[PDB]
Amino acid sequence: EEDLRRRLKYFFMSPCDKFRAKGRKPCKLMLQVVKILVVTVQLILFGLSNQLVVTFREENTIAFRHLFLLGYSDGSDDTFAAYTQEQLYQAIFYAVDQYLILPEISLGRYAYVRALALCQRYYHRGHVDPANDTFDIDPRVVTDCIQVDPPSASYKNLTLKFHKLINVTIHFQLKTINLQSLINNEIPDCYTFSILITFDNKAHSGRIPIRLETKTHIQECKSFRLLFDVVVILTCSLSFLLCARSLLRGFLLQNEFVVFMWRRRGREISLWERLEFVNGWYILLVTSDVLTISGTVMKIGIEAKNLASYDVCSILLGTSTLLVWVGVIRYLTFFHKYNILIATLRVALPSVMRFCCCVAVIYLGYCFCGWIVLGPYHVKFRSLSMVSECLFSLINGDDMFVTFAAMQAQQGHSSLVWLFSQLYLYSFISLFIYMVLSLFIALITGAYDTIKHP
Amino acid sequence: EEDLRRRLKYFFMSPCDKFRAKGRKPCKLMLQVVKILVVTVQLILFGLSNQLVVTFREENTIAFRHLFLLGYSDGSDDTFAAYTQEQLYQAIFYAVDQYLILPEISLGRYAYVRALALCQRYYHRGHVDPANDTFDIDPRVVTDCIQVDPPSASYKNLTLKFHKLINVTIHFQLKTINLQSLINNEIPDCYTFSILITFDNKAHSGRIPIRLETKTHIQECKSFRLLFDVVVILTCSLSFLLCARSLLRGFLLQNEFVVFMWRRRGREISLWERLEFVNGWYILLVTSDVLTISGTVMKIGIEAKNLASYDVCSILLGTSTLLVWVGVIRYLTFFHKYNILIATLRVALPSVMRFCCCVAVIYLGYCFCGWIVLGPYHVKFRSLSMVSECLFSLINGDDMFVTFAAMQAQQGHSSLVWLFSQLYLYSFISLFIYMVLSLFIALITGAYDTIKHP
Amino acid sequence: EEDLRRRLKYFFMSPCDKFRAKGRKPCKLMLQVVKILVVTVQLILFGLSNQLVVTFREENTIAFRHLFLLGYSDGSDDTFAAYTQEQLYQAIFYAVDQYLILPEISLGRYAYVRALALCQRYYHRGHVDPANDTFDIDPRVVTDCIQVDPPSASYKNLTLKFHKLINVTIHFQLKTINLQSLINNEIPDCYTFSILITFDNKAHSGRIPIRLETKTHIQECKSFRLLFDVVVILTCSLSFLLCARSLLRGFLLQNEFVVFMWRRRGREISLWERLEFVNGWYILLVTSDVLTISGTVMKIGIEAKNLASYDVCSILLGTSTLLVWVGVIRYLTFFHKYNILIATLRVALPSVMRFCCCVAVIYLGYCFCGWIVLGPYHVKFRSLSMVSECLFSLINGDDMFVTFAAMQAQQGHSSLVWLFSQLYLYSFISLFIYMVLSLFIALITGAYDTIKHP
Amino acid sequence: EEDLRRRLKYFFMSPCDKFRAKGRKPCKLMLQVVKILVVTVQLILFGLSNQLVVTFREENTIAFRHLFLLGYSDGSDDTFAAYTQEQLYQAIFYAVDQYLILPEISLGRYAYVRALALCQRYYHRGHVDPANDTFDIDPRVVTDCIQVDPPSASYKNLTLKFHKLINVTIHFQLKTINLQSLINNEIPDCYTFSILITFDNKAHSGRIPIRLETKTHIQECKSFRLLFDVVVILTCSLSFLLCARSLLRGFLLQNEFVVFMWRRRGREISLWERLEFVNGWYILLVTSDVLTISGTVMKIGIEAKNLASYDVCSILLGTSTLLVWVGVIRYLTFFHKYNILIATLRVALPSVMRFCCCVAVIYLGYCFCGWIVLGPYHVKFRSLSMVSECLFSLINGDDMFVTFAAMQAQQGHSSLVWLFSQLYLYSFISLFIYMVLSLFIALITGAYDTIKHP
Ligand SMILES: *[C@@H]1O[C@H](CO)[C@@H](O[C@@H]2O[C@H](CO)[C@@H](O)[C@H](O)[C@H]2NC(C)=O)[C@H](O)[C@H]1NC(C)=O
Ligand SMILES: *[C@@H]1O[C@H](CO)[C@@H](O[C@@H]2O[C@H](CO)[C@@H](O)[C@H](O)[C@H]2NC(C)=O)[C@H](O)[C@H]1NC(C)=O
Ligand SMILES: *[C@@H]1O[C@H](CO)[C@@H](O[C@@H]2O[C@H](CO)[C@@H](O)[C@H](O)[C@H]2NC(C)=O)[C@H](O)[C@H]1NC(C)=O
Ligand SMILES: *[C@@H]1O[C@H](CO)[C@@H](O[C@@H]2O[C@H](CO)[C@@H](O)[C@H](O)[C@H]2NC(C)=O)[C@H](O)[C@H]1NC(C)=O
Ligand code: NA
Repeated sequence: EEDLRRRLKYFFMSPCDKFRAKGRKPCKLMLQVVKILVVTVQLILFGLSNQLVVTFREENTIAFRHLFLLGYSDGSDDTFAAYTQEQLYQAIFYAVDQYLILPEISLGRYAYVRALALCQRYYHRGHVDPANDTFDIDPRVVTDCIQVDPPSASYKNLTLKFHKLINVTIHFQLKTINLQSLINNEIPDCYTFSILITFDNKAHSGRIPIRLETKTHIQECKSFRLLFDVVVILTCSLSFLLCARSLLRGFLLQNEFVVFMWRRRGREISLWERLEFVNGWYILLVTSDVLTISGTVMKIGIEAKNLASYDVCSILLGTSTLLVWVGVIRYLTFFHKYNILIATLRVALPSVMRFCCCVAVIYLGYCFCGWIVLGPYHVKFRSLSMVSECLFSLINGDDMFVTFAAMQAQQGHSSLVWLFSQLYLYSFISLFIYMVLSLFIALITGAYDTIKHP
Repeated sequence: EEDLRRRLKYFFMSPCDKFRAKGRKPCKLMLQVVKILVVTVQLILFGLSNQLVVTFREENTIAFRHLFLLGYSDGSDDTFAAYTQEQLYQAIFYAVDQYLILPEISLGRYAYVRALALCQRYYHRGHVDPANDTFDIDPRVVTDCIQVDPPSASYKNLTLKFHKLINVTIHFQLKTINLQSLINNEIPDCYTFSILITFDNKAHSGRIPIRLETKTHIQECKSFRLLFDVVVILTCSLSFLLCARSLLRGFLLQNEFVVFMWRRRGREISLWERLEFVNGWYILLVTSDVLTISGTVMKIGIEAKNLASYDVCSILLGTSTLLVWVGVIRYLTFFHKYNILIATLRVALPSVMRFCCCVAVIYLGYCFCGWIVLGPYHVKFRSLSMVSECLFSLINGDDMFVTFAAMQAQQGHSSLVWLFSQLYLYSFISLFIYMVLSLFIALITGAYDTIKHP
Repeated sequence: EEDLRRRLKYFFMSPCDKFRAKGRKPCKLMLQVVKILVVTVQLILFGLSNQLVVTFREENTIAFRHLFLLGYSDGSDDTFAAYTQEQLYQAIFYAVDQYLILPEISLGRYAYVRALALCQRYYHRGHVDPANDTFDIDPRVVTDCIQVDPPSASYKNLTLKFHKLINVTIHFQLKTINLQSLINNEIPDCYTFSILITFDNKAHSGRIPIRLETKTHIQECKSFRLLFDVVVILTCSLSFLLCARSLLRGFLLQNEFVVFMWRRRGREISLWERLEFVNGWYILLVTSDVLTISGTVMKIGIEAKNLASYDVCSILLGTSTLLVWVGVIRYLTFFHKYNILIATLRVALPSVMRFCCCVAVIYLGYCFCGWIVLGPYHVKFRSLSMVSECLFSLINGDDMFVTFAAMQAQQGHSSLVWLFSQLYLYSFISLFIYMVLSLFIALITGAYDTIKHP
Repeated sequence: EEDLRRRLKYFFMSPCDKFRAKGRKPCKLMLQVVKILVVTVQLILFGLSNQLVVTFREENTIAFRHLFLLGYSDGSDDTFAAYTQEQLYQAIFYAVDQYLILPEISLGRYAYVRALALCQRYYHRGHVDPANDTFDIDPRVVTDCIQVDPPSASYKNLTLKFHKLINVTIHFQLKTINLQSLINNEIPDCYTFSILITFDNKAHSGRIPIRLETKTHIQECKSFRLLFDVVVILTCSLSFLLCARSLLRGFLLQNEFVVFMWRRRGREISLWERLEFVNGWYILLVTSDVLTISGTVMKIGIEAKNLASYDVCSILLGTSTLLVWVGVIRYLTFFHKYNILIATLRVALPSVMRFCCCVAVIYLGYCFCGWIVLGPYHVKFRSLSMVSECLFSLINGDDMFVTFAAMQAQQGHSSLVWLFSQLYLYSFISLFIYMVLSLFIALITGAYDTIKHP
């Protein structure tokens, strides 16, 4: 078949060779430049909206913490607590008293929403007695709510139950108007902050942490976006059909190649020669194509009705734009100078992934060994996730002297954990910097030397 | 002997070759997968207990420091001291006054244990007189204890002896009940905190540091563990007998090989050919086997009676689990692609250990040179351990600009230590990053090239 | 042409060969040593002036912040704000009251300049009402200035408009005399500080930041420089004519080489053989020559009349001195041992720049992916510039554990961004340290091996 | 000459070959093991004395800062200053009032030494007038001392001259007794602290920094060392004569080799063959030998009379011990496996030192370019030393994100320095990590490959 050879001349032909031979063929290549530009501009333009929204969220939450938390200096979100009995009464009474006089205090136009509800939660049959070691506990949790309305004995005389206490929560809402939007020449977005001050007594340890949490329900008051957002799906869908048409030809031209080796007696050639016939780049491009058109329909559903679930939308558009940019490495491999550079990973990957298991095992071994031993006597090694972040930080070198000095300052309780800590940390750091990183260098150099000489 | 050749065909045979030839042989290999799973699950399940115990320890100790230490802001454990005469009286009197009214203050159910005992320790014949330089010192240390019982002149009128003073210690106990255990659906663990507030006057320098230390005596109040903890020793002992049986065959089949070369006149072959006959992996597996069965019997002795010595138990189980995971590199070397990767250290180790001595000497030389010279004029170089941690941190690069700026900010006392500090630090950092790390890279690359071509 | 061959013997001849053959030829080489010394001494002598000027600027600005800002502890320039209504009145009234009694307070000789003007700016028709969601806004900004003269009702009774407020600015000037100049034995420089205290209400979020800014107008009161500053331009201009004369010979001797290959039928030789004939070092030297003579005329215009625009002057002299020092690598390549070392980049540059695009794309991909996703739930990833600085810091390893712990401490809002953060950060750090840095090492080693064997 | 060949057989013979041939020759080698042990034990034993001395110095200096400085919280040595007029009067009056009542306040036995002298220094003819710009200055500095004797108008009514003020210094002495020495079972060391509180008004900027400095005059009150300190000089002198005897033989056996090539007509062989005949290790050993015997005589002169100049003594003993440890690399090169490892630097050094100049030039170029440009607008780049420490810290990677964020937070004054800062820092970091470190790796690998194959 002299035509099918001429097809395979044209199937493996680069478009540069095809342009200098045929001409008038940008029909595939113009899309994959437009699609890069259209997706990334859509990403940046959407990414500048969340700067204004999140900074107007964060500044209002800080301005709530100075108004409703007693004695709050900044940079102390974690080590802020109430320890005696009177500090908890003062922290509650200050919050409600700073709520009731809010227009004569604050600096924004914080209106009210019809309001405040105080509630404590205590065990039903609580009986704790360390002198006699007697317990008789019903674990049913009963609440005791107090209603407070804004414009003392309706609110005061609130006696807590410190011998059985779980949470004391304060819940109220505030409504305000973004005034920056008129400077940005648009229709405003009236927000609704939902504040939940939490006094936690979960561990029953006499250390009650205090924290404040907000939540916004964005809504309009009493088109460069939507025209562009149908362009980003029209381009991407047109590429989704045009690329799938090419893989459809790839499967069918593969299929009449499998036909010949039953007539030429090619002994039913296995997975190797048929992997050298289907492009792999269109796989990455089509799995970019699904994610962009999913995320933009999601974004239409965001701005229309539900201004909350930015999570799935952002995690799809960012991963789509990540996969589209790597699809420009497609263009570079048509040159005979880049073609050495891109072919350095196709031979190393079935060896460097073989070595990555041998590193991941030993790394996981030092994770389990370090976490149980240096769990109690150290602060960087509490949970297994935090051990994994600490040991992976120490490899490139982030925080060595802090991990050493935190061990030396207390020396554990006895000298056996300190003498173990010296051998543990020195052997682990000396292993992965010298003998393991070096092995990785040797593998990539040998894989490059395999590509260079032929 | 045609049978002994057929034994050596079967002795060096991989189990993959043995399964594809014989079949029905998982009898060795099923243990070393079960033993990985059983040990590590036992480790994680024991490792989650100490999270609840240690966090209930640490939160109660912080809640003691806010209640009994005068003017304690957090993050100031080391630079907390008493300097004048009245600050020490106020720091003692505040601690006892905050002890006597403890139920009307604290937030836990801290009961008392029959109580408080104040005691100061002073030299018998103390005579310090810098005007006349006269000393007449009996170094016998006499205590002066005060008994305080909880429900002023029994406690007040406590005049210290500031011209001869060693320690002022306050000792008392508190008993409480963990209430988190009922949420975790079990029998509680009544703790007993033992508090020792220490006012140290050891160096006699007018800087008395203040610190608080606790100690717990865990005891029950007035079975997924123990069934699993006999599985972890039954599996490991069965592997301890089954592996030792294999090394017993290895020594005996070695022994009748030594017999032949006295009849074949093999001239009493030395240590090389007989090292190529005994496996080394069973050595690591059997020294895992001793440590697991020692640590779990230790853990039974922990939870039954003595809830204190977690040190030896944790340092054995963690090291055992460390050696079991590295024993999965055993499995990878049966493939002819991993067999290049694992053979990169067998030839480098009698050369990279030859180079590790040449690095450890020069490193130790900069330790002794830096510690005496930059001892006084610098804060990172106090003890020799702290010099070793600082110089080893600077190699990968942790804290360079802090070590430079601490030198520049004072410039020592004169410019000779600063001009020495610049030459010391620049020559040391430039030595081990460029010329020494590079040598390590060259050694591993040459060792890989020795394995690759044959 | 036997003479033109003898010219090309002399044109490519090194001056070391030319000195050992001819002698009495330093006429080119003495300039390029003098020009290094003259430029760098001019740089250091100018660079020591700005130490005295800027430290006398910074110390006076700190001394203004302690005098005019209410409750200012150092290291808190960013988290200094006013949150309630009364804190803003106290922060304004404290600043003007500390202005009027300034000679009986301060420690310098701060005189007055005829003075203080307070001004607030508010919207004309401001109507914000979150209860009814009604707005009727004229965005014209009207000021309301108050005049205050130094030696209460002229200044007091200043009622702000908190429901429509943009800026409250305080502007005044202070004149002082540098007394360090008499110790430095010269004519003094009377400064004029121009202070602008700013109360910003741009975002309308109830968080008003406070900051103080100064500006100096240096002027003399009521010659080693200028003699040296004409030497630095006389030397550099003489090199500017002497080097351009050599490139003029280079173009003309190239031109009569292009003539021959039309008579010898050399087929109009392209860009390669004619690039091996023009020196590239004189290009760097002449673009040093333009920048030095531009910056020093600029510096004359600075010290004569306009003591403000140090920006263009410094950015030209520093870049000129940067290009002059690299012009000493010119001297080293005449030796046959350095000639291997300098020839390691001429062959790698059309391959390592080919690889730098393949790294810059993937790096830019992780920038766009990380910024939108971890924008809201993280503080290091606010703007795209700050993402680029954070991801480039993590490659060599700067701040890994802070970026991990800031993610773990809040876990976002839900676990999907945390589970995305672990995969994002681990894949990105493992990519550029192991597989990409290693590729760079392999390229430079192969480029050196290309130069070494021939 | 068959004997001189037999000498050269014995001259280049290793002692291992000489022991297995001759025997009873430890006469050279026993010294160089004893000398390592004797010097380092002398170093450690002297190095443990300065821990007790310097910590008794530092704790007393901190205890002075809490007693004599008004409002001193720790960690604030640099940002502690007095800004108004009344803060300087209160800082002086608090220091003298806390001096006069010192036994009823402090916790040590601080006696007095006959005492306190207050003194201020002001210009004689001071005339500063920014309204009229008139100056008439006599730079002669006149002091005004006040005498204060310990057991108000003798001390009060101290009117400063704020319009001409240089320093206000307070000087007094305190004597105490180290009581730790009786616990260490010895004769005590009565110290004499010399305190100099300094109020600096050098820059005349209205920011007066405050700092306290002490100085000790150690003296005894009203032998494992000295026996060992003559051993360390007896051993080292005996090696100083025994090694110089060997180099004396080396010069003389070289001399009768130069004789032969005038009779054999060897054409007066140059520096190469005569460098392959003199050992280089005895040069390092003899320059260790001078420094040890100098430093220990210095140490005798320290402990006898002058307990001050620890500078020259420590900087000689530390450098001597540095050179003695590297002299154990001498021993390793006798083995034919280490002999490849030690020979990796003899061929690289006349090439890696050729490359170190090409790096030091470009590094110095970025130092001069960065210091003038980013001098004013940045805090890490003030002096040229601090630029060199900052740029050298950024290469291995220490403090990248702090240097980037300090630039971004202010953006200079205008955007031109910020746009210059991005290009400066990115080009410099990308240059030395990728292209320059990689070049270093290639040089050491090629130098190892030159040694490996022959
Ligand atoms: C305070 O404690 C109560 C429990 O006593 C919490 O109520 C639980 O809330 C979670 C939702 O996060 C539910 O799944 C549980 O079923 C609730 N338990 C009960 C008994 O209601 C309450 O959420 C806590 N407060 C805060 C702010 O977390
Ligand atoms: C306070 O100082 C006394 C000594 O004056 C300490 O008592 C010593 O304690 C250790 C145990 O750690 C014993 O080995 C010594 O023999 C004890 N000496 C005497 C004289 O009793 C006491 O422990 C110190 N206080 C604290 C809390 O450490
Ligand atoms: C306070 O806000 C006003 C605007 O209400 C600022 O005035 C603007 O200043 C910039 C110059 O930086 C001009 O380009 C604008 O046209 C000005 N707008 C108006 C309405 O005048 C003022 O600069 C702000 N104060 C400070 C200190 O920045
Ligand atoms: C306070 O300032 C005076 C100068 O007014 C300093 O006196 C100088 O001290 C140095 C020694 O360090 C001498 O070289 C100078 O000659 C002295 N000058 C005069 C005029 O006496 C004094 O040292 C400063 N105080 C401190 C603590 O440094
Ligand atoms: Na750091």
